[PDB]
Amino acid sequence: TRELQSLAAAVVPSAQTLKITDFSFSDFELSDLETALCTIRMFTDLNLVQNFQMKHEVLCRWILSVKKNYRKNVAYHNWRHAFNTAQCMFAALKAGKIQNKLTDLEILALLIAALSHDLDHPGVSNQFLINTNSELALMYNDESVLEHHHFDQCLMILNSPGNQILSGLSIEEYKTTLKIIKQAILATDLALYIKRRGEFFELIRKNQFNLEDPHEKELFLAMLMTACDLSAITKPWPIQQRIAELVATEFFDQGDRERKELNIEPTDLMNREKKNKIPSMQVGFIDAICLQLYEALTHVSEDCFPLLDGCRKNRQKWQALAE
Ligand SMILES: COc1ncc(-n2nc(C)c3cc(C(=O)NS(C)(=O)=O)ccc32)cc1Cl
Ligand SMILES: [Zn+2]
Ligand SMILES: [Zn+2]
Repeated sequence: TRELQSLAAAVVPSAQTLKITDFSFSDFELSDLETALCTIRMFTDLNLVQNFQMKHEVLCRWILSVKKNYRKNVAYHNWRHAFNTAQCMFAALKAGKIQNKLTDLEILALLIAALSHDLDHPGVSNQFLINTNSELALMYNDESVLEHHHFDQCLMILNSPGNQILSGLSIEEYKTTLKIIKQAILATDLALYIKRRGEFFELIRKNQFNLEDPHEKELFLAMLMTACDLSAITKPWPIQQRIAELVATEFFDQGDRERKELNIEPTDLMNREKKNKIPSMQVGFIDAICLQLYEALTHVSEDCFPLLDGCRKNRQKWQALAE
């Protein structure tokens, strides 16, 4: 309470005013309340609120519950990263012109998934959970451990009294939507991105890519989730640099845990003593993970180009530091 009364009583500013259609968006200057207002605006301007009969108070409560169930002191995987992922999703749908390629249920599921995809993230990786004998890893057979947990949390909030933003869906629409949400959240496991992207890139290369094919549509949604999840890498340099510091802080904190709990020397990525490797690793990551993805997305919709453009600009800046 208190936070809900403040949020529910507010007039929600326009998308124009909130700057949320911009791929270059920064959350840094916004209060928590302002991010929640932006989130309501995203639901509203994607025609989800009236379409699916969402009650204002219920949507507000759900947003606040999602926000609360991030761990505030985890450096990167906290509410601001989920919010930014959702904002990139909104921008890709609007400015990037992806909206008209998708169904209403797909849009509904994508926005929910974007906001929910790292719920209760502990600030350590899947491999760390496996290595420290996490019950979650045992439960989920070492496969996309965190992402199954994020999905479980997503479900828990969606079912929580007063938070049921999907309660207005018909039985069939609800079934369809939950399935898309599950696949969307699981897709944010970078291991699954690496596993499946080859198929996506090949379909595009061979002029075989067809969004009307249900399997290819699912594949595309998975790739779009990754593109949004990684979108800090596309931001104007000062924004990207600030977020890269958070990513490093989280990784180095894991490395500290690995030294203590596993008695191992962390890999460079997670080793604060070797923070000098950051620029070269950023370049390597952009090349190995990011560029092909943003290239593929731009092929699907040319209006997604600014994501690719921003990624290329950051590559240049990191490479200048590395060399
Ligand atoms: C500023 O935005 C970002 N900055 C860094 C990452 N990020 N995420 C992961 C996982 C990751 C792994 C590497 C790496 O080098 N991995 S490696 C070859 O195994 O050493 C490097 C950067 C990474 C993601 C974003 Cl969105
Ligand atoms: Zn994740
Ligand atoms: Zn994420």
